Amino acid sequence: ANWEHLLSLKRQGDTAKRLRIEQDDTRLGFEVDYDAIIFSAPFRSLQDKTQVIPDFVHTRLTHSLEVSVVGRSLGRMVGKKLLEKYPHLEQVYGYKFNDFGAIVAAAALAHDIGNPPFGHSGEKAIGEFFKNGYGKRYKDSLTAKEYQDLIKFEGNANGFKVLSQSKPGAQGGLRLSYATLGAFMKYPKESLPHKPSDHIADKKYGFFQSERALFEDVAQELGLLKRDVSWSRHPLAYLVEAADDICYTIIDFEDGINLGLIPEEYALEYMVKLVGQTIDRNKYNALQETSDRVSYLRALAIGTLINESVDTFMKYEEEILAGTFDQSLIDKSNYQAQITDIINLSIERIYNSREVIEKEIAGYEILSTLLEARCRALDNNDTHYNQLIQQLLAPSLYENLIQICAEVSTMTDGKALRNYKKIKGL
Amino acid sequence: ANWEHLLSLKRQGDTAKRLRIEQDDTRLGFEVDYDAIIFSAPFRSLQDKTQVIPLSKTDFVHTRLTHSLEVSVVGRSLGRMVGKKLLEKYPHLEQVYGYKFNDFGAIVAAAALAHDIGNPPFGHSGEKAIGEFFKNGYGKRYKDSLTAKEYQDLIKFEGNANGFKVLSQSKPGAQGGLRLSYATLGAFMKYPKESLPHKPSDHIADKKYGFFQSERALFEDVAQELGLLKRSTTDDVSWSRHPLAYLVEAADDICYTIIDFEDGINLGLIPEEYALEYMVKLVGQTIDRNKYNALQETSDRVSYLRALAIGTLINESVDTFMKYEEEILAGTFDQSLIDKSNYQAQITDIINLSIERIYNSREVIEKEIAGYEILSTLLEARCRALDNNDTHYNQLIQQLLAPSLYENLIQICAEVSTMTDGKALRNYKKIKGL
Ligand SMILES: [Mn+2]
Ligand SMILES: [Mn+2]
Repeated sequence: ANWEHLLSLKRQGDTAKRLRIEQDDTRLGFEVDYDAIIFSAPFRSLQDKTQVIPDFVHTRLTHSLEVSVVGRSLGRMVGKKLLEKYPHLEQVYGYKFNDFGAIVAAAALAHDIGNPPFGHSGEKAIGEFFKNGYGKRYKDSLTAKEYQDLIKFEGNANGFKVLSQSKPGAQGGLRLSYATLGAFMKYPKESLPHKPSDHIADKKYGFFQSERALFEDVAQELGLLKRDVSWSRHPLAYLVEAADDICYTIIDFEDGINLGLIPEEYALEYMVKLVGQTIDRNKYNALQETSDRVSYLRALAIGTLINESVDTFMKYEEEILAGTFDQSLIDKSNYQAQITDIINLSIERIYNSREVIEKEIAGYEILSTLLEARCRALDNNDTHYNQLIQQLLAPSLYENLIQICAEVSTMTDGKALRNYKKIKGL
Repeated sequence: ANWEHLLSLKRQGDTAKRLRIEQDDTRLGFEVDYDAIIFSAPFRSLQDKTQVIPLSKTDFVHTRLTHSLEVSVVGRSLGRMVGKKLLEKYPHLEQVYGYKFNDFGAIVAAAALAHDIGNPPFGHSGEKAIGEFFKNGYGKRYKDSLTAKEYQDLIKFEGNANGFKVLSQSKPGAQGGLRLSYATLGAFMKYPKESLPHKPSDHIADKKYGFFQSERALFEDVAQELGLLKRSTTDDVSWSRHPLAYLVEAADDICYTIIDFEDGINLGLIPEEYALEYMVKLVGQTIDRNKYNALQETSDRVSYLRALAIGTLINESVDTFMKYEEEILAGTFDQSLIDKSNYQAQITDIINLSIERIYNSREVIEKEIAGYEILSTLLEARCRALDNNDTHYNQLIQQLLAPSLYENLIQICAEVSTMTDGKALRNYKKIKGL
């Protein structure tokens, strides 16, 4: 793989090559990508979507904003070192270290843009609707991969659809740079085969059958290595994933302490190695509020993990470029012991808290209900009832079903509740 | 002081003495007292009243009823064990007069069952809402038409004193209220004094007062029959506590100390990580740690800890009572039984943890703030209606809430205090349009 091709400024439908040395740096293609996401309706809808808990708790937007800030640091630092490793990238082709930060930042900002309401239970509720719910009727009218798209409905693949979806008057969706689309794709494979290896890149899939032709174009332009289609990941996708990993590990922990779900004493206990070399003890002892102490620990822990993740990337750079790196960056951390205890305590005290369990069980019913109304109106567009269902909710069979799943996933948590209540009369 | 008189079976209005030796043991006056409380409307209303944590439907929280049940079971056990040792010390009590050890358990059980029956809703904010209403609120108006003690009853309104009123209030067709035995009324009365003088000492019996001016004549009859020792020779009357009142108090101390902690752990207000650190001295010699470690639910681990600690404190309290029995009988004991505990420091640590994690939790603070407005509102509407009973709105307030000036104000306070948490909030909500 060549870094010159991985940093493609191509946008969908382009008929001519876009050279980095010819860009107006006030309107750098990569930085425009960030701006286009910020102003888009799917990104705005993350305002009203839940990260884990439904006081102050992170939403998907605040989470995605934090991931994109950590991603920008990761990208800037790795970029600076990539340019010194391969000076021809700057001296011949005109790349600057802020381009790498721009690509990671925009990819990170978009990384959860396709996730449904109710988080990852929402994804499972949609897949369950097709595996065992009303949606099972379509199994024999779908290909294996079309049906696998639905029963393993994947927010990452839905995000790729959201970003690139064509409609009349808007070909190519947000029309992001191919480099940014590359850095977004952390599972560059279709739904089948299911987990062909133990690599994190094979854990899920990254695009629906409906988007396969589009990612084939992205991968061709980027020069991704071929690995049923799948490719070795764009190197920058490891930094997006690292940023995301860092944020939800540390920030969910912080949230759980401030919510009273995790006793505060665990904070220093699990984070002391992560902050020991950089913490100002006099500052820490002077801070009077739990929230101020835990936010200080979090800033230090995140900075420690950013630095290590940059070093892990550079150490394994050629292995990532050859598609032979077998782990995530955070899997290689020296703090893996502490990261594990943090995640396990978060799972115990937050993810399995009664209120989270209750919301996730309720979301199953809410999404199963909205999906069944949509599919029934699709099957019988004739009855009076199904004509009203269409005015209320939606004013090839595979393409109809994948669009039904996509539209349900654009719904905020609140809006999913209201439309569900009306269908049931509440 | 004499135990024969302290164990009086007299009921209010008795024209002839009731000898213990002539009682039917299947209808023992002290055990009839317990049953009369169980079936009384005031005790039933405790079912719908918060003890400390606001009630919910998502979790079990102790109500005033469940708390009072637990205190009477702990008190019955204290009275039984203290009774047997008292009958062994004064065997004339059984061999001549016919007292049995279960008599003492019955007196303490009944007084304990009733000990919180007069408390206003929403906790001690309820009491201070009532007090401040007459100190500086609308109630200030009446100060000059009231004696210093009548007024003190209002500005320092006390649920213990309202409990005594509740238990003995005379109404048409029902003179003497529940008509409990004087022994039970003596065990109930932990502050045997009027509202003034205010805290004349550091003794726990002088921290508050135990009866309103409207009940003074009744408690004078009670203290005379029991032979309680005088603690004042002025026109401000006061008496040494009935010895069994020390056992009611200890049962109460034991239950809210250990059981508030238990509730705080089960509700997640106190981290479970603290359970063994705070209980280890109370349970260390009797706990079966293998059994504790085999229990798989938090609520089971903490109920095991609670039952061990309560057992520990019951035995110790029985021993403390008997070691200080003559001082208590002479009215010279100056503290509570629990104050003398060898676990005093651990009890204090548990109580402070509960204050920090439960009483200062947001929900308990929110409730006390809400209570202050709900009760102040109800008191304002009752008292305005009392002053101008002619207006149409005040006739409605009378129909909604209540279908001598002091006797009216003390009755309004008693009626507001015996409202359940829900009825008070509903009436508040309607007075304010919701
Ligand atoms: Mn994320
Ligand atoms: Mn009590």
